[PDB]
Amino acid sequence: DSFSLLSQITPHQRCSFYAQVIKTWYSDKNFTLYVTDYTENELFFPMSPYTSSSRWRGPFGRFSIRCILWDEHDFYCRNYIKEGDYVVMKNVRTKIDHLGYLECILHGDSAKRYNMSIEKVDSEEPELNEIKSRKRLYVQN
Repeated sequence: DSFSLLSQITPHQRCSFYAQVIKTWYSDKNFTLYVTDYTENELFFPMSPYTSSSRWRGPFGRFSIRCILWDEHDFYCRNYIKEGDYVVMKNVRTKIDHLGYLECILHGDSAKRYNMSIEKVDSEEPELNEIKSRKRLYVQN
């Protein structure tokens, strides 16, 4: 279970990573997360500081990725994972959206074929120090 930085992930692969949750949104169809580890990926959407919701507390530019959670992942996380929380995602599917941008997918896997998972990581865990350090670099710049 090797972890990657979000700058290293590519479409149509499985990957595992740590990240901070910037935005959550649940609907009747799925649960959506937007996460970042404060590393840039050329295939991420460029978040605009001009038209983005004033609510957006994350970085701008190509620094965050949308994660779509379905079925058991949706039911588990939709009233659990909060904005600002840290997460570790394991063996998540990556793909391209209709517009060409990279996204992560946690799809229904009742047979535990792919050992997908997402879990909350306490903010004190040392595994998050690099995220925190890059956020410091980002904010300071």
